[PDB]
Amino acid sequence: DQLNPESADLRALAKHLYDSYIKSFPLTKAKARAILTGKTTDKSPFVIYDMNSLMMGEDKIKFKHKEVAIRIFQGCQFRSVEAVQEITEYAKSIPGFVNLDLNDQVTLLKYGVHEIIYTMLASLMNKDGVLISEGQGFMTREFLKSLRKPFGDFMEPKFEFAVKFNALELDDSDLAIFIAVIILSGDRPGLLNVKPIEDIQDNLLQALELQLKLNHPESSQLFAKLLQKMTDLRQIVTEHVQLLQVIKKTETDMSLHPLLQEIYKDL
Ligand SMILES: CCO[C@@H](Cc1ccc(OCCn2c(C)ccc2-c2ccc(SC)cc2)cc1)C(=O)O
Repeated sequence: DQLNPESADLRALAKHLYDSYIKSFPLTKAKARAILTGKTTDKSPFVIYDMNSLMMGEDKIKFKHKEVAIRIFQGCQFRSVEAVQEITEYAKSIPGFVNLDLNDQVTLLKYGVHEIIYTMLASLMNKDGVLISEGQGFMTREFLKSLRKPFGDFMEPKFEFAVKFNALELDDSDLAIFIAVIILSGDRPGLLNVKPIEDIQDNLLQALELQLKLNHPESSQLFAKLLQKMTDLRQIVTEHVQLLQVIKKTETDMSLHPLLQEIYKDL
């Protein structure tokens, strides 16, 4: 750790990513945690904890998307497609990203967006449930587990991931760099020019390590633990696609949103 022009550049990169992240993502972790504790001055979210409150909340909240379990399943797909858009806008602000070959930009987003979705879902989760509709609702973990087979399973691994990930106590300034690192992964299948991606990622990794050393004086293991989480996330994505296939095997009339079908196609 020294104050030299390289470290000043790395702090400027971290600040740029934070400022962009705040612009691209409506509900930050900082705001989400204030809502979850009730410390916000905003109105409380509507809590969905059973079938009755699900129906009352659908009448209260403007959801942009059958029976209950299918409606929730579809609402998650619609949120996912929205999130793809937000993450794409964020990726355009990562220095160097839009100068990569446009096919590599697309490949990096295809293989990275779900890892980012699950990372940022953790910001909205506690032990009891998840904030939905940019904080207007809160849907409980046990209500999700109560949905009829084969729909009662798919959020559980995401809550399990979140409980452990949230224990690391990252803030938005940390997360903005972490999710840039994930997007700039040079080992995604089918990339045309790996070296320029790795060069960007190495710089982001340096910015992340410096940020974590400055921002978390009471951990020295945090960077290594975050590299571990990046591997965990790929397992969560794969397991989710497998879950979706199982659902399709028995609910053959289910269909994924066409954009998710393309992302999952060669995945
Ligand atoms: C099954 C598809 O899974 C997806 C991956 C996936 C899984 C869960 C998920 O939570 C989203 C929960 N949320 C948020 C954070 C805002 C609005 C909703 C919401 C509001 C209302 C409802 S229904 C009243 C549902 C959701 C987002 C993406 C994929 O494979 O791309």
